[PDB]
Amino acid sequence: GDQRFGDLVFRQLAPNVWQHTSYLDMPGFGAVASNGLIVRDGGRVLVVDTAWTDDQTAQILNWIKQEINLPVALAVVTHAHQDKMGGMDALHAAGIATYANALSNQLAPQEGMVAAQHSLTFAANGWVEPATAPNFGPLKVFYPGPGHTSDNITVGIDGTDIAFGGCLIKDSKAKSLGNLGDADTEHYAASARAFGAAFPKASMIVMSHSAPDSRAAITHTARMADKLR
Ligand SMILES: C[C@H](CSSC[C@@H](C)C(=O)N1CCc2ccccc2[C@@H]1C(=O)O)C(=O)N1CCc2ccccc2[C@H]1C(=O)O
Ligand SMILES: [O-]
Ligand SMILES: [Zn+2]
Ligand SMILES: [Zn+2]
Repeated sequence: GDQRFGDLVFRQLAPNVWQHTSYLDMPGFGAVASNGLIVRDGGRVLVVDTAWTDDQTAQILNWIKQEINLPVALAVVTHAHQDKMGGMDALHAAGIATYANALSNQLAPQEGMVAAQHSLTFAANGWVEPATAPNFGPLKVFYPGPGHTSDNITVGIDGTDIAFGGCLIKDSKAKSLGNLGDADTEHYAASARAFGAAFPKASMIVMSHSAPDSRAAITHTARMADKLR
């Protein structure tokens, strides 16, 4: 089940895959959970998303050292907001190579984030340009179009039934999407559907602010995003 490690929660999702969860008390919004992923690829570990803070992200690295005890070869972060990139400095202090969408790196300063060290770029069809994502192992990175933000990216894990939608995807019982100022209202619905089509066989949809869900999370997020266009 859930594994409490200090103020963080870790949950094994598949043999080589764990979800990390961290919390931030946001005035006016309560204590908000954010989820990312940890993947073991042979003798190395790959991280998807930081925690909200540097201190929490250092604790993720501490958990990895205790439960896996292999080097963290790289981290990929899925857009320039605090839940996904708030802990970049902790990754850099630990010597970990970091990757984000070029657009996330461009937006990072004005969003109050530290940029990743390397920039991913994407083909017109959304798949990462392979030269920009060297040694990514099973991580299959896809840009579905603007939605939750202009720069949001998504990640499939080869050899598993898991795809990670980040903050683009909400769960199948979610009530709304909100009126968030960074969202692309014109394109959000198509981007959600493009994520589902990019990972057509993934049956476990992992996301930033809900527990893992079936593919109904995609249909429901899209079906909900329709009523904004
Ligand atoms: C200063 C703080 C940073 S929070 S990360 C960027 C947010 C704008 C955002 O996109 N959120 C926030 C968290 C969240 C919680 C539940 C559903 C959806 C979200 C969404 C996301 O990551 O998908 C900040 O900007 N805010 C604080 C908290 C918060 C909570 C919920 C909605 C908006 C916000 C945001 C604010 O509008 O002040
Ligand atoms: O976010
Ligand atoms: Zn966001
Ligand atoms: Zn989020």
